[PDB]
Amino acid sequence: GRDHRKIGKQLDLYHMQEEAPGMVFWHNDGWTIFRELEVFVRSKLKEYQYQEVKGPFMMDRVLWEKTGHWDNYKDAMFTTSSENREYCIKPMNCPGHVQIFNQGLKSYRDLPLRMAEFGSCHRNEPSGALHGLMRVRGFTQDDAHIFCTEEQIRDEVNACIRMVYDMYSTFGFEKIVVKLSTRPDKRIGSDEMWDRAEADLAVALEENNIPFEYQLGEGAFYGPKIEFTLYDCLDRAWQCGTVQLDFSLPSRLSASYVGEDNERKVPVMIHRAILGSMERFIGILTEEFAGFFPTWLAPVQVVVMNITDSQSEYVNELTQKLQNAGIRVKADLRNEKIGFKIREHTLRRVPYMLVCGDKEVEAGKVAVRTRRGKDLGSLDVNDVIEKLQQEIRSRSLQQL
Amino acid sequence: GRDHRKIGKQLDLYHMQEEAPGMVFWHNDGWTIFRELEVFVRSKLKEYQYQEVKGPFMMDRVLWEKTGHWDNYKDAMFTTSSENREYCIKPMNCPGHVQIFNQGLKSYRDLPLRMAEFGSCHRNEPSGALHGLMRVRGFTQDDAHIFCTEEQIRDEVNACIRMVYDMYSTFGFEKIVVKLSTRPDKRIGSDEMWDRAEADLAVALEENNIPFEYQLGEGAFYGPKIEFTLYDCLDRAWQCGTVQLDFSLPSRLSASYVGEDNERKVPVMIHRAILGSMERFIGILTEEFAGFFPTWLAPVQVVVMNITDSQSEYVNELTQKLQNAGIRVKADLRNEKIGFKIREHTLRRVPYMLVCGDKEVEAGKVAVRTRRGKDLGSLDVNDVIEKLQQEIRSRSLQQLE
Ligand SMILES: CN[C@H](C(=O)NC/C=C/Cn1cnc2cc(Cl)c(Cl)cc2c1=O)[C@@H](C)O
Ligand SMILES: CN[C@H](C(=O)NC/C=C/Cn1cnc2cc(Cl)c(Cl)cc2c1=O)[C@@H](C)O
Ligand SMILES: [Zn+2]
Ligand SMILES: [Zn+2]
Repeated sequence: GRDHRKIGKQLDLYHMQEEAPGMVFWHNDGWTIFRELEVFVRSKLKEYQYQEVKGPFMMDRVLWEKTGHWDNYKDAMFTTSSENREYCIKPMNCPGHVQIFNQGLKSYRDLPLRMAEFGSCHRNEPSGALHGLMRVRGFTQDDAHIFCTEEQIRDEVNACIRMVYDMYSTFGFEKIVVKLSTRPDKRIGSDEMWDRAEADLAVALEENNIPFEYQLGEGAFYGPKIEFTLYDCLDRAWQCGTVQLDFSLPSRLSASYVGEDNERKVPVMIHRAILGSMERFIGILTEEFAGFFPTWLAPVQVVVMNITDSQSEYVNELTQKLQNAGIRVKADLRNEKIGFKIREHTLRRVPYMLVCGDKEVEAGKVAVRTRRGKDLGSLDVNDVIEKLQQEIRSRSLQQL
Repeated sequence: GRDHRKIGKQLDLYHMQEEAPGMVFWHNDGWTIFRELEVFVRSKLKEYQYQEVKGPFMMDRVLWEKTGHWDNYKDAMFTTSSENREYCIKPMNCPGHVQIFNQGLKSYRDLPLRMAEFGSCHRNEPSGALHGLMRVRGFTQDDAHIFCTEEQIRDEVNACIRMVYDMYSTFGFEKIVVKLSTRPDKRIGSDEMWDRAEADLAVALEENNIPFEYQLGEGAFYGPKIEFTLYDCLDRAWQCGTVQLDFSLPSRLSASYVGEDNERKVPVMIHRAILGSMERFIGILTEEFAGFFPTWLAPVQVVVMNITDSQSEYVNELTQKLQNAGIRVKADLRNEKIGFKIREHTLRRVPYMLVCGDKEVEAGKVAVRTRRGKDLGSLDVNDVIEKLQQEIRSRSLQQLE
C-alpha cells in the first residue's frame, strides 16, 4: 500500500476531478510539500549559480511558429484568442527565456548565463492516458536554460551532471541509468557539429565515470541530449532528468551576443530539468516513502500533546518555541487518550510526537516518540529543538 | 524619476512585449522583489490563520456557467478547447477554492475556514487599455476566501480589515479611504439579509474606528463589499483592497457543512484581496519608493567593495559572512576607483555599500555607505551584520543611522 492517490486523499495533500482533467488541486498540506521542494531547488539554483525568472503564461502564435516546434507539436498546444490574435498557453519555458535574454546587450562576459524557472506548462495530451500525478496536463517544470559559447558546453554539461546526482541523492535515489541520444534522420546542422556536440556529452559522462547506453534513432532535430532515469524502492524506472543541447532555437529567435573579437555570435542553448515535473516528482516521493515524508518535506513536522488540562500551558509554550525555531508544529490539547492521539498522528505520518505529562512539565523535558514507533523517552527541550532543527536544515532522510 | 516602466528597465526588474500583451516577463531582480513580497504575505497568512492552496489554471466551461458570473463576464474570459470540451483559463480563484472545500465532509467546527492563494488570474482586457504593471491581463492575486457561518461574519470582516491596514502600514501607506458599496437594483437574497450584511460591514469598520463613506448601489448582485483605496507619497489614489460578502456562489457550487444542530447548512463566502494584484502593487511600490526599495525588498541588499587590491580577501570573507547571514550580497572586486563603484551601485539603488580600506581591514571593521549618499562611519563587522538582519527581519522602511 503505497499509492500516491490513496496517500494524497488520506493526508489531504491534493485532489483531482473531471472538470479539470490532468490538473491538480493542491490542498494546504500538499502545497506545503510543493513549496519545500521548491525551496530545496532554489538553494541548489543559488549553489550552482542560476538566475530565477518568471515568463508569461501566454504568447503569440506568430512567435510559437518561429520556434520550429509548431509542426511536430501543434496538436499538443492549448490555444486561446483575443482581438483576432491566436495565443498559445506555453508548453515549455524556453522561448520566454530567450525573450528575457534578448532584453539588453549581451556579451561573452555575461556567458555562461544560467536562467532557471519553476515554469507552469500545459500540454494537450489525450485524457484517457492521464493518471494521478504521474501523467498530467498541467505541471510545473524545474526548468532552466544555459546560454553559453561552444567552448563552455563541456563545463556546463559537467555542472548539470553534478547537479542531477546531487539532487537525486538528497531523496535517496542512487540507482541512476543514463542514455545519450545521437543524431536523428531529421536534424539541423553539419555532421562536424553533431560530432562535437555528441562528444561533449559523452566525454562529460566518461570523465565523471558514468556508464551510459547510446540511443541511435532518438534525439531532437536541434541537438543531442542526455536523459537520466532514477529507480524507486520497487525498482520502477522514472525518466526525470534531461540535458539537451540546442543549436537552432537561439538563432531562430534572434538571440546573439558580442564575442571577444566583436563579432555577432549566436549562443548555444542547453535545456535542462532534473526533477522533470514538480507534481510528478511529488507523486514518486509519496510512493517512495509511502506517506512517511522526511521531516523537512513533511506537511506537519511535530505535534505536541498533553495528558490532561494541567499541562496545556506548558504545551502551548513549547509549541511557540518550536514555531520560533522554524518548525511546522500543531498543539493537540483534546480530551482524548494518549494512545488515541499518538495513533491519529502516526496515521497522519507526523515525524515526531512530543508528549508532555507532569513528569515533563516539572523537569523541563519532553517525551519524544516517532511515527515509526520508536520511544526516545524524556529528553531536554532545548536538546530536542536543536536536533529537529539539524534534521530539517540538513534535509536528512532518517529520524533520530 | 517615479515612472515604474522607466525604473523597471533601468534596474532590470522586468519587461513587456507585444507578443504577450499585458503579461509580465520578470527578470532575476524583479522576480526577487516578487518573491519577498510573496514571503511577506505568507507570514501574514500564517499569523491570521489562513491555509494556502493552489488551484488549476483551467476548468470546464460547464462549471463556470453554474457560478452566475458567466453572462456578465464571458467577454473577459480566455477560452481553450480539448476533446470536444471547452475550458476557461481562470479569471478568479473562488470556484476552485469551493472545489477544494467540497472535498471531504465539512462541519461547523471547521469554520471559519480561511483559504488563501497566490492565484494566477487571466482577464481578457482590451489591449488599448493596457499600461505597464498597473493594467495587465495576466496577474497574481493575493486572494483568499473565508467560508464561515452567518454569525461569524463580523469577526472575519474585522480580521480582514486589520490585515489590510497592517499590510499597508508595512509599505508606508497610512492614508486609506474606505468605501462600503450598498445593495444594487438587480440582486439575490431578501432585504432582511442585505440589512444584516451591510450592517456587518459597517459595524466591523466602526469596531476598528475607521471612518468610511457609502457608494450607493455599487455592490455586486451576491452581496455588499468594502473597498480600500490607499494614497501614495504623491497623494495619488490606488484602489487595492477588497472585502466582498457572497451569499450566491457556495449554493451555486453545492458547498455545504453539517451544523451544530445536525442540519445541512450553506456557508457564507467572504472574498478578499489586500494588495489586489502582485504585479500592480509592485508597480505602485516602484513609484512610491522611486526605485529605492526598502532593504528587505531590495534585489541586491549589500555590495561589499575594496578600495585597492589590498583588501580583496577581506572582502571575500566579509561577502561570505553576509552570504551566511542570509543577506543578498555581491562582491565588487573590479579594478575600478572606489567612487566609480559607489556611483554605480548608488544608481542601481543598493541599500548599503560596505567599503573596505586598509584601516577597516586592520581594525576588523567596515565603512558603511548608503544609497542616499550618507556616511555611517566604520563599524564592527558582527554589529553591522546583526543590524542589517534586524532591518530585514522587521521589514523596516528606514535605513540605519
Ligand atoms: C524543450 N524544453 C525542455 C523540455 O521540456 N524537455 C523535455 C521534453 C520535451 C519534449 N516536448 C514534449 N511535449 C511538447 C509539447 C509542445 Cl506543445 C511543445 Cl511546443 C514542445 C514539446 C516538447 O518539446 C526543458 C528541459 O527546457
Ligand atoms: C472574484 N472575487 C474577488 C475579486 O477578484 N474581486 C475583484 C474584482 C472582481 C470583479 N471582476 C472582474 N473581472 C472579472 C472577470 C471575469 Cl472573466 C469574471 Cl468570471 C469575473 C470577474 C469579476 O468578478 C477575489 C478577491 O476573491
Ligand atoms: Zn527548454
Ligand atoms: Zn473571490
